[PDB]
Amino acid sequence: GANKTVVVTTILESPYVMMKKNHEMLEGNERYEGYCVDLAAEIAKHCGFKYKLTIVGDGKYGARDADTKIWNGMVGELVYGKADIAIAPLTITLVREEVIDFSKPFMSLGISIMIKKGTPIESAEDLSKQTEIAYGTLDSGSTKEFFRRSKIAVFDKMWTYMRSAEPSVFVRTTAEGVARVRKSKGKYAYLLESTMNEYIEQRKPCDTMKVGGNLDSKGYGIATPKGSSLGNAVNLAVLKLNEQGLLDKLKNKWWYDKGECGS
Amino acid sequence: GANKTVVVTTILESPYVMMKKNHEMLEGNERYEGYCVDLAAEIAKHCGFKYKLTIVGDGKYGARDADTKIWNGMVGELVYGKADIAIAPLTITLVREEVIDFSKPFMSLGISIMIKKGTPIESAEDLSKQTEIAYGTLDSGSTKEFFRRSKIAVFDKMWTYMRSAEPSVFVRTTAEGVARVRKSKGKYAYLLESTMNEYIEQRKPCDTMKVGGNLDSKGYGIATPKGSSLGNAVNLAVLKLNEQGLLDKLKNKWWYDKGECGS
Ligand SMILES: N[C@@H](CCC(=O)O)C(=O)O
Ligand SMILES: N[C@@H](CCC(=O)O)C(=O)O
Repeated sequence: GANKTVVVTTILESPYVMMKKNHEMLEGNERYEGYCVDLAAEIAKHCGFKYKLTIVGDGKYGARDADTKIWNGMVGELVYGKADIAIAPLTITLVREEVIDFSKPFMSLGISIMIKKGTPIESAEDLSKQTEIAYGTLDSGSTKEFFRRSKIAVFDKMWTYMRSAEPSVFVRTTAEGVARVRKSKGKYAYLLESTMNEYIEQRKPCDTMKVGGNLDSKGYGIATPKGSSLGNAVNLAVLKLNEQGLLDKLKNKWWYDKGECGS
Repeated sequence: GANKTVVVTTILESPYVMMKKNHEMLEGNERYEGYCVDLAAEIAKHCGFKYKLTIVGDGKYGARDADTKIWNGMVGELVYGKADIAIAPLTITLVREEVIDFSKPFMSLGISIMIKKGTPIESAEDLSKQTEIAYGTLDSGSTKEFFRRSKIAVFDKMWTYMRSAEPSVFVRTTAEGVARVRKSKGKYAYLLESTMNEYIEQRKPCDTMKVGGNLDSKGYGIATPKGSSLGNAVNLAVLKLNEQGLLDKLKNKWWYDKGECGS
């Protein structure tokens, strides 16, 4: 077939994809900036394709409903043919690998705890052993599924609390979770990936921090629908970019070089 | 085809695969113990195959000669049909992915510096800026190739020194590198993966340590020849084991639970 513009699905999640300050006066890919915007340009160059960035319609990463077996989020967009590739902080997981393909990781990470400074919590075990401080995760993502599935004693205890907590402890976006931490006087802690936690630590008003070790070790990958003609070349491109130090340069650029909480 | 015993290639590298104390009175897979021996048993169970562990004939991880284009080590055993799968601390890299397939990572790691305690070095930049302390890497592995290929200023400077150093700074096995660190009075430092560095820190006589941050971020994967009927199921198995916490349990078991340098 003739070369065709590749539809990239991605998600508005800082600092992966953000609206440029002057985005109103801009069009197409130029509306956006961030780690994954930089990454997409590199991947496309190396794989020889043109592309259009599109923000996922429902603003979700992607989960499958247990009853209907229907997928949402970026995973759904790939599964149902609405996008050709996902270039986003999308976690490589078993249930996703059953339906789509992933490159080798472009970033390594694990689940972690965000607190408002001063909150007397230093571990997941700490959270599990008390009830004064509420805690939750993002909806329709891999962190929620981690807790739902885990048989580890501490993590299952946390799930049991989170699933039946009222008012709901789950949030629709990472930014909503961060806002909740900031305004809840230390009575809400947020479970999120170390990458996002470390970024938010670097942002004003510098009132949050990561505590504890990571709960797991996993990775983000570039995802393609099964049968895509792009998967092999994308995988090799990710590995090249990692080996040439480009991925590390992009992390430093978006996380630390312009961190707002000092040197 | 009828089910057939799967030939697993692996490498004698502590604590991944080690000879059991009483190995002389034992046969087959029972001769060996370690992280990758435990991992192989889990992978085989989940994928429904029987298997034979075999130690790589030439004792190497695997590199390709630039002139002949011939592969050695475990990669060679897969490429030439001498083994069906590699279950070992084998780094996922571009040149390897061009010829064999890898599961998603079962362990995350990066290149790091091992010193004898007291050596006045705290970073790769430190090594690069002096000449009193020699330093090197393992032959025929991914760390050597990292330095050979890197255009990062510090790393290229290190390569330039290492490639022409006399007497040779390269070693045939990790154990040889560790021994060299221990007996060289602080005048040899060793570049090796953080996983192996962290293990050796935990072993008597407790005279080495890791210094500096990791130089990169990468992963070990289970490797299969292209065209193998095992690749998909192995990949899904690795992800399941990671998500169920089994991989982390195995790391703790072999690295820390019986560390010899205290709590
Ligand atoms: N990276 C996650 C979203 C963030 C989270 O779940 O913490 C995913 O791919 O679902
Ligand atoms: N894991 C490496 C061997 C160790 C090293 O090169 O430091 C490889 O797969 O080649």
